Amino acid sequence: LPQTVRIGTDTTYAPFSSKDAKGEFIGFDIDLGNEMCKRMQVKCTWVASDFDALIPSLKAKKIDAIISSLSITDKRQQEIAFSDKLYAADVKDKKYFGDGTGVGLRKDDTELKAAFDKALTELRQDGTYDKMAKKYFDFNVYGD
Repeated sequence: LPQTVRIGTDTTYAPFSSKDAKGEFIGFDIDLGNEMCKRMQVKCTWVASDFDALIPSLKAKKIDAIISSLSITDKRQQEIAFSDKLYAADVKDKKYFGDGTGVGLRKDDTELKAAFDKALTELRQDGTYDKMAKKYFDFNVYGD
Protein backbone atom coordinates (compact mmCIF):
# COMPACT_ATOMS: atom_id res chain seq x y z
CA LEU A 1 0.00 0.00 0.00
CA PRO A 2 1.49 3.35 -1.06
CA GLN A 3 1.09 6.62 0.79
CA THR A 4 -1.00 7.94 -2.11
CA VAL A 5 -4.29 6.79 -3.59
CA ARG A 6 -5.72 8.92 -6.44
CA ILE A 7 -9.53 8.52 -6.69
CA GLY A 8 -11.25 9.49 -9.92
CA THR A 9 -14.87 10.59 -9.88
CA ASP A 10 -17.42 12.31 -12.11
CA THR A 11 -18.52 15.38 -10.14
CA THR A 12 -21.90 15.84 -11.88
CA TYR A 13 -24.07 13.60 -9.66
CA ALA A 14 -25.10 15.19 -6.39
CA PRO A 15 -25.71 13.99 -3.75
CA PHE A 16 -23.13 11.28 -4.44
CA SER A 17 -20.33 13.22 -6.17
CA SER A 18 -20.32 16.94 -7.03
CA LYS A 19 -18.35 20.11 -6.31
CA ASP A 20 -19.40 22.95 -4.01
CA ALA A 21 -19.03 26.70 -4.49
CA LYS A 22 -15.56 26.55 -2.91
CA GLY A 23 -14.53 23.69 -5.22
CA GLU A 24 -14.43 20.93 -2.60
CA PHE A 25 -15.53 17.40 -3.49
CA ILE A 26 -18.87 16.64 -1.81
CA GLY A 27 -21.35 13.78 -1.65
CA PHE A 28 -22.00 10.30 -0.32
CA ASP A 29 -19.38 8.83 -2.66
CA ILE A 30 -16.83 11.28 -1.24
CA ASP A 31 -17.70 10.53 2.39
CA LEU A 32 -17.39 6.77 1.87
CA GLY A 33 -14.06 7.14 0.07
CA ASN A 34 -12.59 9.45 2.70
CA GLU A 35 -13.86 7.32 5.59
CA MET A 36 -12.35 4.19 4.03
CA CYS A 37 -9.10 6.00 3.22
CA LYS A 38 -8.80 7.20 6.82
CA ARG A 39 -9.33 3.67 8.13
CA MET A 40 -6.85 2.36 5.55
CA GLN A 41 -4.32 4.93 6.84
CA VAL A 42 -3.46 6.25 3.37
CA LYS A 43 -3.66 9.64 1.69
CA CYS A 44 -6.43 9.98 -0.90
CA THR A 45 -6.42 12.68 -3.58
CA TRP A 46 -9.70 13.25 -5.43
CA VAL A 47 -9.53 13.67 -9.21
CA ALA A 48 -12.32 15.09 -11.36
CA SER A 49 -12.98 13.26 -14.61
CA ASP A 50 -15.60 12.52 -17.22
CA PHE A 51 -17.30 9.20 -16.47
CA ASP A 52 -16.35 7.65 -19.82
CA ALA A 53 -12.67 8.34 -19.08
CA LEU A 54 -12.62 6.86 -15.55
CA ILE A 55 -11.91 3.22 -16.41
CA PRO A 56 -9.34 4.07 -19.15
CA SER A 57 -7.67 6.38 -16.63
CA LEU A 58 -7.58 3.50 -14.13
CA LYS A 59 -5.85 1.19 -16.60
CA ALA A 60 -3.45 3.94 -17.71
CA LYS A 61 -2.67 4.45 -13.99
CA LYS A 62 -3.52 8.18 -14.03
CA ILE A 63 -5.83 7.26 -11.02
CA ASP A 64 -5.67 4.20 -8.65
CA ALA A 65 -9.35 3.87 -7.71
CA ILE A 66 -12.80 4.83 -8.97
CA ILE A 67 -15.68 5.97 -6.75
CA SER A 68 -18.41 7.49 -8.90
CA SER A 69 -21.66 5.51 -8.54
CA LEU A 70 -19.93 2.94 -10.76
CA SER A 71 -22.36 0.03 -11.08
CA ILE A 72 -20.82 -3.44 -10.98
CA THR A 73 -21.48 -4.91 -14.44
CA ASP A 74 -20.38 -8.03 -16.29
CA LYS A 75 -18.65 -5.96 -18.97
CA ARG A 76 -16.74 -3.87 -16.43
CA GLN A 77 -15.73 -6.87 -14.30
CA GLN A 78 -14.01 -8.28 -17.40
CA GLU A 79 -11.71 -5.22 -17.44
CA ILE A 80 -11.35 -4.18 -13.78
CA ALA A 81 -11.85 -5.44 -10.24
CA PHE A 82 -14.49 -4.16 -7.84
CA SER A 83 -14.70 -3.72 -4.09
CA ASP A 84 -17.67 -4.96 -2.11
CA LYS A 85 -20.87 -3.03 -2.72
CA LEU A 86 -21.03 0.61 -1.65
CA TYR A 87 -24.78 0.95 -2.26
CA ALA A 88 -27.56 -0.01 -4.65
CA ALA A 89 -26.94 0.57 -8.35
CA ASP A 90 -30.33 2.26 -8.88
CA VAL A 91 -32.15 4.01 -6.04
CA LYS A 92 -35.42 4.49 -7.93
CA ASP A 93 -36.41 0.80 -7.96
CA LYS A 94 -36.16 -2.26 -5.71
CA LYS A 95 -35.54 -4.39 -8.81
CA TYR A 96 -32.07 -2.78 -8.78
CA PHE A 97 -31.54 -3.00 -5.01
CA GLY A 98 -29.74 -6.31 -5.49
CA ASP A 99 -27.49 -4.62 -8.04
CA GLY A 100 -24.72 -2.41 -6.73
CA THR A 101 -21.97 0.14 -7.21
CA GLY A 102 -18.43 -0.30 -5.94
CA VAL A 103 -14.88 0.99 -5.94
CA GLY A 104 -13.32 0.46 -9.36
CA LEU A 105 -9.80 -0.91 -9.04
CA ARG A 106 -7.16 -2.46 -11.27
CA LYS A 107 -7.37 -6.24 -11.30
CA ASP A 108 -3.72 -6.76 -10.32
CA ASP A 109 -4.11 -4.46 -7.29
CA THR A 110 -5.45 -7.25 -5.09
CA GLU A 111 -3.85 -5.70 -2.00
CA LEU A 112 -5.61 -2.36 -2.48
CA LYS A 113 -8.95 -4.14 -2.94
CA ALA A 114 -8.78 -6.03 0.36
CA ALA A 115 -7.79 -2.78 2.08
CA PHE A 116 -10.94 -1.09 0.76
CA ASP A 117 -13.09 -4.12 1.63
CA LYS A 118 -11.61 -4.23 5.13
CA ALA A 119 -12.35 -0.56 5.82
CA LEU A 120 -15.79 -0.76 4.20
CA THR A 121 -16.71 -3.73 6.39
CA GLU A 122 -15.43 -1.90 9.47
CA LEU A 123 -17.30 1.37 8.86
CA ARG A 124 -20.57 -0.50 8.26
CA GLN A 125 -20.20 -2.68 11.36
CA ASP A 126 -19.61 0.27 13.70
CA GLY A 127 -22.55 2.27 12.32
CA THR A 128 -20.55 4.85 10.38
CA TYR A 129 -22.24 3.82 7.13
CA ASP A 130 -25.70 4.36 8.64
CA LYS A 131 -24.95 7.73 10.27
CA MET A 132 -23.31 8.96 7.05
CA ALA A 133 -26.14 7.62 4.90
CA LYS A 134 -28.76 9.23 7.17
CA LYS A 135 -27.35 12.62 6.15
CA TYR A 136 -28.47 12.40 2.51
CA PHE A 137 -31.28 9.86 2.31
CA ASP A 138 -34.48 8.68 4.00
CA PHE A 139 -34.32 5.07 2.78
CA ASN A 140 -32.08 2.00 2.70
CA VAL A 141 -29.71 3.22 0.01
CA TYR A 142 -27.46 0.21 0.52
CA GLY A 143 -30.35 -2.06 -0.45
CA ASP A 144 -29.95 -5.84 -0.40
